[PDB]
Amino acid sequence: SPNSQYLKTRILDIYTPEQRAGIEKSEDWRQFSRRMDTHFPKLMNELDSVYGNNEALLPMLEMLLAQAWQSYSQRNSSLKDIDIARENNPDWILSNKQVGGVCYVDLFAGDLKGLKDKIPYFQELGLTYLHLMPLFKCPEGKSDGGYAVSSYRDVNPALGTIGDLREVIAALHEAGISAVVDFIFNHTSNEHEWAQRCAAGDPLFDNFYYIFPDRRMPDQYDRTLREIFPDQHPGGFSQLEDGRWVWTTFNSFQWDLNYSNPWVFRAMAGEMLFLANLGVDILRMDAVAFIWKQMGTSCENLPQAHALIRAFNAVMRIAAPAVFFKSEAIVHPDQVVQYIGQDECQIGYNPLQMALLWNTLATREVNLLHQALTYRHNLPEHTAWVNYVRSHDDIGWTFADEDAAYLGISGYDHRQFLNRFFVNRFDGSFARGVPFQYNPSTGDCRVSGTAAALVGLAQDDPHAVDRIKLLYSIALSTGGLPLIYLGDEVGTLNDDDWSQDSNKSDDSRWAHRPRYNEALYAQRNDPSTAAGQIYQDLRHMIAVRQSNPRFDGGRLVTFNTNNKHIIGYIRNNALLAFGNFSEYPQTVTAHTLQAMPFKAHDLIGGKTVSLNQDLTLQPYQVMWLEIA
Ligand SMILES: OC[C@H]1O[C@@](CO)(O[C@H]2O[C@H](CO)[C@@H](O)[C@H](O)[C@H]2O)[C@@H](O)[C@@H]1O
Ligand SMILES: OC[C@H]1O[C@@](CO)(O[C@H]2O[C@H](CO)[C@@H](O)[C@H](O)[C@H]2O)[C@@H](O)[C@@H]1O
Ligand SMILES: OC[C@H]1O[C@@](CO)(O[C@H]2O[C@H](CO)[C@@H](O)[C@H](O)[C@H]2O)[C@@H](O)[C@@H]1O
Repeated sequence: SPNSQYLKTRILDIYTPEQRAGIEKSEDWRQFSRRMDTHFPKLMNELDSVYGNNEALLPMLEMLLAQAWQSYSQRNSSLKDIDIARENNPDWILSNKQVGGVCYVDLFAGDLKGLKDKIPYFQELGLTYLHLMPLFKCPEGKSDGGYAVSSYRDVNPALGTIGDLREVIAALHEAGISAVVDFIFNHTSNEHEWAQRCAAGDPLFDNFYYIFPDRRMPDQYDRTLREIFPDQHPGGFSQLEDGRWVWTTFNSFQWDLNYSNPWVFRAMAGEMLFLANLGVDILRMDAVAFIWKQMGTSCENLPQAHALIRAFNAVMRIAAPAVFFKSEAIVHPDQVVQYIGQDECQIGYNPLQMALLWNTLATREVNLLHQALTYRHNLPEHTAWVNYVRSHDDIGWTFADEDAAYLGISGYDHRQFLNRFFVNRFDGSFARGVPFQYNPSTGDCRVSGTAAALVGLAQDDPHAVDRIKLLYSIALSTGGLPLIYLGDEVGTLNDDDWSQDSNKSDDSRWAHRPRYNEALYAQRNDPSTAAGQIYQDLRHMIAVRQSNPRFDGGRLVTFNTNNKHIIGYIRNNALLAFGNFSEYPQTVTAHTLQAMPFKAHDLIGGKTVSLNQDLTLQPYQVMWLEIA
């Protein structure tokens, strides 16, 4: 494989002698040159591990690096300042100062200009991170909520222009808020130019997707493929009008890009540089698990998939150091954590903690949650979890069957219970969720519904508000960057009428994608309403998290409460958090607390608590005790 020095001399060959001389003395080239030397070896290594002796590898690499230079050269000075800032502070993602939020621009604020006007609200809430859902052009009608991309550069006209987006990103930065957007790199819509030209036989786009002449290959692959949306189609393939079959892991209108073609990597890398120069701070790496296929395997989490992601990482270290990756891997816990690494995805969703929060509310038993917090919470240095309560997607019970078996719990039977409970098919359940993708051949099923609908707020369960506070308290204090599903902070319920829209009727996830509720947000400062109670409670926890150093970092140690209903953990050996998942008063004995100071201040309720005697927590009460 070639080296950094050689490649750089060739990149400069596009200039005349006088220009070349000038470029080599510029600060921009100096920085680019240093980063090339430091990070190129990784880029070469990862790419080689995937493409090997592929003839197109070197040519593709030189083209990409040429684009890399032009991209960095054009990169705005403000962004270049951030590049340096994050190079010197890789742990900014681990600061307790960070609190994120996510919303659809259209549902939450109408359009981009409307969103820009909501920025004062985000500052009021205390956000420092904002993820905006798919913003670019997609098919009219059904596009999997924007996840079927028809253009990575043309903004969805209904939202505004690429110009409004630039202003939004600049405004966010002015307010001290990082811009987070999706990098849907595993597939494009079937209306994307690449897909159209590839299917039409354009040699320029040959091998950009996985297309087969018949069911021979598809049938063989399907033997080991997991179905994501079985409601839509079986296996992972869809048939074209001409009879051929195309790999479609998700919806039939979403075609998986073929990364076994180095030109696909180059193409997507170019798109990443485009987003990078808009000022994006974090790219949500959508469906990272599926970017590599291999007959005989599940085609998920394969070695090449990780290598490719690490190659993309190297590209940013070279041409846009400020850009970090947020891994979206909703799979087995042993697989989830493998995507998280300083040289891969610096942060990633923590589906395990999330799913177990809901699990514990249902069972009133923290065994699984405790297990996860004890054995699967801490991460490598310079990386962090993105802890959440809900997202734009359904809830999947992604806990490990192996872990559950250690506790005498049958994973399969347990999920059957959880699914019945959360769709209100279990005596006494307070949840009002909706089924999503019940798979007759596997028994699997997920849950749709807002946090408020799942805790019983729709029917005004008196514990509803407290349940919400409990869930968010854990995501905000366990260690990592907490992500708030905007709307949850005022108790927004389901979009009861989603099933009336023919474009949404077959996707229950829209039940938990309601628009901005004017009535609820208008009540946020009224302590007599559910909206105000939830809002003030979450705002308080956010304020405490950001101002109290005890929450800094992502490391934690669990504390055995000796009460199956109470979760316990310690942050920085100075903050003892307790969470009662029972609707009844629960006690932590004086005996269990012997090692703690006799008195401790509770950051939640603001009172001094005695720890040299039995400590009784009210239903769903949460305590953040400063023990140091
Ligand atoms: O500058 C190094 C050296 O490269 C040569 C080829 O050996 O020319 C290349 O670089 C020039 C300046 O960037 C380009 O104008 C030229 O087209 C390119 O081939 C030498 O001529 C030059 O001394
Ligand atoms: O067949 C799977 C996978 O292999 C690739 C790798 O380039 O194509 C190879 O196999 C094809 C069918 O046998 C050949 O026509 C092709 O020349 C060969 O490189 C991928 O294109 C394909 O997805
Ligand atoms: O149940 C309401 C509504 O949800 C949809 C769309 O997601 O299907 C879900 O519910 C069905 C019945 O429980 C499941 O069989 C299906 O797998 C699940 O996605 C609509 O089809 C249904 O009308």
